[PDB]
Amino acid sequence: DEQPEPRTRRRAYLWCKEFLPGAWRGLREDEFHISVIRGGLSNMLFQCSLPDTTATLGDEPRKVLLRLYGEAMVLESVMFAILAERSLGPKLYGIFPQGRLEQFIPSRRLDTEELSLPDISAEIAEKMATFHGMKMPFNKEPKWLFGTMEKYLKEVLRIKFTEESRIKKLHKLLSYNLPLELENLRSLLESTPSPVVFCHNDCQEGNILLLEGRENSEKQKLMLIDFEYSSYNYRGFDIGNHFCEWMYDYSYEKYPFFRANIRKYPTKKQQLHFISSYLPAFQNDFENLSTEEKSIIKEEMLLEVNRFALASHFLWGLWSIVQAKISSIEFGYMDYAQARFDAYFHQKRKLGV
Amino acid sequence: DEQPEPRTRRRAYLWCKEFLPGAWRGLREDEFHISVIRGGLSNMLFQCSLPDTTATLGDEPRKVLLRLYGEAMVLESVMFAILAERSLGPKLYGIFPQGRLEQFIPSRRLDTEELSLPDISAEIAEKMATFHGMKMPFNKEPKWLFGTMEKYLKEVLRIKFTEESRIKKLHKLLSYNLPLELENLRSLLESTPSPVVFCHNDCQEGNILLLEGRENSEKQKLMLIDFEYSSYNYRGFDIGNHFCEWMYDYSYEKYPFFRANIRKYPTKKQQLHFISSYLPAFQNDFENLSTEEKSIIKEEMLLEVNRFALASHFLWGLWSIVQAKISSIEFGYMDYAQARFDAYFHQKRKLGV
Ligand SMILES: CN(C)c1cc[n+](Cc2ccc(OCCOc3ccc(C[n+]4ccc(N(C)C)cc4)cc3)cc2)cc1
Ligand SMILES: CN(C)c1cc[n+](Cc2ccc(OCCOc3ccc(C[n+]4ccc(N(C)C)cc4)cc3)cc2)cc1
Repeated sequence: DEQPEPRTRRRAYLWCKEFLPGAWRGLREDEFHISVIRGGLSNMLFQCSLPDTTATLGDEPRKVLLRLYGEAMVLESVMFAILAERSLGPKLYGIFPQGRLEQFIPSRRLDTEELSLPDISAEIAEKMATFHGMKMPFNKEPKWLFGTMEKYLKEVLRIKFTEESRIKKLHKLLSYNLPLELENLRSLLESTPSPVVFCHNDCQEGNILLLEGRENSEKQKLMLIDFEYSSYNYRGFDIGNHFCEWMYDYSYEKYPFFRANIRKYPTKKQQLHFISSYLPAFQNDFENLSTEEKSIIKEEMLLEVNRFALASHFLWGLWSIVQAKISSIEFGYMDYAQARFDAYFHQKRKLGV
Repeated sequence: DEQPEPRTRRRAYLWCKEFLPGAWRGLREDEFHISVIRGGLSNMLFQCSLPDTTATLGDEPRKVLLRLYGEAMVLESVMFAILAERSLGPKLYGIFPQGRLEQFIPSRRLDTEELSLPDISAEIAEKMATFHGMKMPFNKEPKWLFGTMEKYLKEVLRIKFTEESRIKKLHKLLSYNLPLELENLRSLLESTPSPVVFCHNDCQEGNILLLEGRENSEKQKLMLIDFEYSSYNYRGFDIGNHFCEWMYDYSYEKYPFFRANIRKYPTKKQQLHFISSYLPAFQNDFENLSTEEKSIIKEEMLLEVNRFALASHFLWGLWSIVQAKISSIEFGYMDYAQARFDAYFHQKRKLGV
């Protein structure tokens, strides 16, 4: 168990002692347990717990997660609290300017290869449909997708890299005429109906918990977490983005720190499986429709999500160029951008668009 | 219906159109209805509605309340959202840097004279007991009461007024040796057990809605609102503060814009009525205790709340001196401070403390 810095141990102790009820309120510092889950300069994570020799007095948690950040803060905090109330996220035990105390959920993250297991995929779809029914106190105009793409496009155009390979790679990505391609994509998506729903916007394996002790259970073995990029957006984006994430493995241990495989995109059969779980979770009398009406709804959704998958590639390709300029994480951002653009044109070839 | 300024109408229209679903998303500006509920430079309130000629498409509200403000913002927003989720406050429809959109609750505020009606008092007690059971993600150390009193005491000591009557009045209030009196109060309250609960801290008639159409109902005719000063604090403060508010009427239409009457404090009989509704709402098997045990719990609570009532006087007396220095509202702050201190020493005489 990696121990935090002394300053961090002391602050964590104080936050626990003051924001948690019951035994925590009287806990001795020399009996406080803390270990690092994720280090870094931002969004550091720690597990904090009572000693085994201290009894619970009421319903207080014995262990919590501390997130340190290291207005978007109001929106994210409100969102987190609401999801907690609704039993769709970890409980919220404490909020303070430096961070928050969250329910500790014994789990691991999914690996990329697990996203295609039929029971896993079906549950993700159900979870996403549930998330998409959330009414949330946020702007409902679906400006997020193309607003963010336009923002990132204008930033990318102005980047001045100093390192040769990044200069070269950028020149290649910008050679596609990104302003025109963005508007070609806008025109396509303007003629692709997709309801506006509350989207996660990052439904990748690293944001999906496999709950400890539920690994052999039929259903209800996952939790979708890490909602910080959620917004009202087109349903098609969230689903298409998920499908895209089948192609990328971020656990690759050498440069560029990911692996990409175009052949791992879900087949239409796999997509139909996902869609067939999504739809009755999103409209519960769906099951009562005729076979033919279910069939047209599913076919329309296949086209919808595969078209919107293009926007996942375009948006996250542009994002990754911006990260190559601004990030402080070691990751092959330029190579990832090229993988996304390569997949964008591959999918465009496949769609006939 | 007082109309807002054109800029405000336009912003309100945009906030409604973008944060509310259904018919609002397509509403014409020339059919948007808005009127001012409360003006001012801070915390302005407006009612906003669909025209009667526009149909609801789903479950969207036809009318909302707009609050404009004109980190405490994170905490207050999180608190509001959580209370809304739990059905203890108005629903939260939109949050943005300038304000929020809230559920519109047809109602009026209570008048001071209504606080003593036995059914009203019993319901307030039930509502307060319910609020006091809230688990909330805020600091649980009860530093709020004396921390705030110390802050305000140090500020009051340093005030330099320029206007003669305020100079004179301040000299009189400070002549009591407020540092020593604060510590006398601390010593008394240190020997008065009172559980730490989530307190409203401002349970006055102006924060209690009488729900339209429930005015002749037995129960469930009120809503406690305006939670912005809530904090974990001693239960005794919230109850004692409420009792204090029986003495003050803030609707008096001439200077000093309140009336005070020491004889309107609840009698012990009235207090027992309030307590007898509070306790089974706060500990639901209370009713199953013996008569003698119920009797000792009630007697202990009478002493607890009447002692803590002293802290309502002291704290809000100090607050009102600070407002005489910093406020921009026309209100007889110095006279109100003197009324609170007069009541502090009256209650101390009555208690024998
Ligand atoms: C903003 N948003 C909602 C997005 C943005 C981007 N994407 C696509 C995307 C998703 C995950 C993603 O990276 C996931 C994290 O992967 C990491 C990989 C490596 C590292 C660092 N690293 C370097 C070296 C190393 N070794 C020593 C082996 C281990 C880890 C950190 C994170 C990158 C792009 C989706 C949504
Ligand atoms: C911070 N906190 C939780 C507190 C602070 C103080 N107190 C005690 C207190 C409560 C209410 C209170 O004032 C309530 C509002 O009363 C007003 C009265 C008059 C006005 C302004 N005014 C002036 C002139 C006028 N006429 C033209 C007749 C009408 C209104 C505004 C508000 C003053 C002290 C409790 C809790």
